[PDB]
Parts: sequence; C-alpha cells; structure tokens
Amino acid sequence: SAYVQRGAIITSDGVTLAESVKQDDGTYVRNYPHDGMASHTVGYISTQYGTAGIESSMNETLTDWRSALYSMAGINTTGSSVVLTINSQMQAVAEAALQGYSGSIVVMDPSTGAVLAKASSPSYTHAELGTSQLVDRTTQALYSPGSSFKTVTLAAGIDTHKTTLDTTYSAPGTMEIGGGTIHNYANEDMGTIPLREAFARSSNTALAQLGVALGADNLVSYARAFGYGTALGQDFSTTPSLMPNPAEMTTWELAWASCGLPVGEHASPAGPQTTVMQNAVIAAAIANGGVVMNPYIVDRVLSPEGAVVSTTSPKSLGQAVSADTAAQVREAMLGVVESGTGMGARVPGVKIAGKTGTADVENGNFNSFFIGFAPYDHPTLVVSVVIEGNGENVLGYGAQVGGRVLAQCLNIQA
Ligand SMILES: *C(=O)[C@@H](NC(=O)Cc1ccccc1)[C@@H]1N[C@@H](C(=O)O)C(C)(C)S1
Repeated sequence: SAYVQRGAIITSDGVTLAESVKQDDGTYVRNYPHDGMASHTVGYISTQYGTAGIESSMNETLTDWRSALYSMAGINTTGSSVVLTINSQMQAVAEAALQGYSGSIVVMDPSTGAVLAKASSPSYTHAELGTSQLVDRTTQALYSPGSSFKTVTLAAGIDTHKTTLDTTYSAPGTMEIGGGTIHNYANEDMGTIPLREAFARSSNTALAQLGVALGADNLVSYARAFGYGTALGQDFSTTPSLMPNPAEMTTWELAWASCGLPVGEHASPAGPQTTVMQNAVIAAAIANGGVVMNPYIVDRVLSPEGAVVSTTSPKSLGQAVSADTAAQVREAMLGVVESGTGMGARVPGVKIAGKTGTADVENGNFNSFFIGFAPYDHPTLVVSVVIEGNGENVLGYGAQVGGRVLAQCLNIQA
C-alpha cells in the first residue's frame, strides 16, 4: 500500500500543500511545499506525534486479483485530491499577524461557514516532525472567552425580549450578586448608562445583571443554539465548547458566566469554555441574520483526472436568534469598535464591528480576544482571534490584530 500514491491537498486558490512523489524505489514520499503554511490544518500521519488535520480527517479519500501484485499496485490506481476552502493569501495574512505570539486566528465566510484562514501559533514544519506547537489553538484548545462571550448574553437578552440596546443599566465599580462581588474592569464606576454603552465599554456589572435576568436555562440554551456542545466542523475536528448543566448553576456563577468567566463548582463542567472556532461561529451567525452555519474546510474532492468527485454543501446548525435580534447585536458590535474597547480594530477606509475580551489565566498572565466582521453593511468576512499574553501585556492586541486581518483579507477579496 506504500506503492499507492496518496492524493494532494490543495488550497482554494491552487497552492499545493501536500503531494506524493514516486521514488526510484517505487514507494512514494509525502512531500509538503510551502512547508509551515497551515500546518495544523494540513496535518500529518505520524507514529510518534499521532494524526491531525486533513491528512487524517480525509485519509480514506486521499489513500479483481490485480490486488495481490505489488508491482501493479500503482498502474491501477491513484488517490483523489482535496481542495480546501483555505485561501493561501488570507492564510499568510493570519500567519504573519501571529508572528511572535502564541494564540490563533480564524477567518470565515459568514454566509456559508467556509473557513478561509485558520492558523495557530506557535507552529512547526513537517520537516521538524522528523525530529506546545502541536496544539491546534483554533479548535482543540479551550479558553475562558471573557467578554467576547457577552455577545451571547446580549443576543439572548434581546431575543427573549427582556431588554433593548437603549434600556438603562446601573454599571457601578463593584456590586454584590448572589452573595459574591462582581466588578468592572479596574472597578470603574460608569454610573447609569444604556445597554449599548455598557456593551461598548464592556461593563461586567451591567452584563451580569442581564445574565441574572435571563436565567441559567436561557443562557445555556442560547449558548448551545450558537454551537456550544457541538463538535463543530463538517470535515474537521473541533472540541466542543462547554457550558454547565443549568440546574447546577448558582446565581453568582451565572453572573460571571454571562461575562465569559467560568467559576462553577459542580459535576458538570464550568463554563463558558470556548474554542476560537466557536467564537467565529458566533460572530458569523450574528453577521448572518442569526443563522448559524456548521463550519467546513474542504470545498471539493477531485479524482486524479483533475475532475470533481464531490462538493461540500454549506449546512445550517439552526437559527440561534431572529434576524431582528442579529441586526441589534451587529449595531452593538459596531459601537464597540467605533467608541468602545475595540477602537484598536479600526482601519481607515473600512467599517468594522466586533467584541473584545480579556481573561486572566495561570501565573498572572492574560489572553486577549476579538471576534468581528466586515464590512459592517453586507459583511463578507468574520474574524476570531486569541492572543495569549503568557507574561506579556497583550491588552487590546486581539482587536488590533482582528481589524488588520479583516482589512487585509478584504483587500485580497477585492
Ligand atoms: C471581559 O473580557 C472583561 N475582562 C475583565 O474584566 C477581566 C480582565 C482580565 C485581565 C485584564 C483586564 C481585565 C472586560 N472586557 C475587557 C475587554 O473587552 O478586552 C476589558 C479589558 C475592557 S474589561
């Protein structure tokens, strides 16, 4: 079977990232041009390091008594190739934006869930497998989403008709909720302000009240309608994002969960805990009139004849919030970037909307998050980013990175 030629893995814009080369021996050596590009996505079949990506998720596609003879094991056959949805140019954009940081970025089409760029850092080359990096931080690492999760809280509060963007909230520096103390960043007392402004400035005190008003059943149900609990990806592996069993939640737990911090202590997992990919699916469903799409990364499969054997169809995971709700959420996210905590994602000449977040992790470090879309009117791309601080002060980086990736990718599209 080592005399059987495996198919190629190609990008949407025709860049071959994996291919088989017949050696004088007869056997084929798996080669990888542009080694280092989209490593986690392209993947590998390694005794030592395991399996990952397309090499393994499309393994069988890539892989008479003519069958006995090893000498004819090639004349008879060749494996079918896989054309990804990844666009090599957008992929380089994301990879360059991650240089010198650990974290990840996903760029997707909101109307279909097609993943156009997917990158994790640090990365590696296939050549190195011959000798942290291996974790795919887009899909197989979980993180506290922090305030990026407030997009869900907000969408739920509006969709259930429990609040509006102009409804005022008290946003004090600290407040006591269910026996515990919720606090705004730097205990900033913002006074009484509309929900749009609490969202823009990312007040934990205000969003925690929305959380408590919604209740645990509503917060979980809406998180799940956005994809939590699903192994996202029609043709790639994502670890499901997690929420607790609502019945086990406490009011304080619910308060922080509504701001993206998981503090639960119970049999079911603490939440929320998200993947970067799940964050993208939320941004996309909001940009997409509330319709959630199951992301995908294979466009089509080709026979060795350079012929189309199948094409992926975009598929919905359901409608998480109504169109009217999504339009209000989009307007709120535009405010974050225009006058709130996401001002760093602004790029002159383009209109960008999103939501930021920052979350403390182990050893006093923190992570920076950004989800968003562009252009504001008729969005054609969505971005999700995490920049892990790991000692460095990365406050605001997710948003700077997100806006720049969005703008560059839009130019690529033009
Ligand atoms: C949501 O992410 C909130 N984050 C925090 O309150 C905790 C935190 C942890 C480390 C450093 C700073 C804050 C609020 N939203 C973020 C954000 O939008 O990035 C703020 C930093 C604005 S506070």
